[PDB]
Amino acid sequence: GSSGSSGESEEEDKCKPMSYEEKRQLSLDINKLPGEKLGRVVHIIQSREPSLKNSNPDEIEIDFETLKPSTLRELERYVTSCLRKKRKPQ
Repeated sequence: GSSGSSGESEEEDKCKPMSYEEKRQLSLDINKLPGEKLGRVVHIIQSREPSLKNSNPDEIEIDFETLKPSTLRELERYVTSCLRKKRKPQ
């Protein structure tokens, strides 16, 4: 309006790039998932690919080579929060 301002850290950290090693490491942890938990991985790509949101989970190949860095960061969270977690209960 008559005034405005910026400086929010959201825009500068939207999604960092993903190296070949990141994409490969993510594949290893994905390969450790049980069948009933692996079919949830494909749904993460549908959350980024509207072009894949009407395809079968068994007809969607995971091409780290065509997918966006942001997609991989979401997938990485799923595995790292499945195989591990951050809680210190009492």
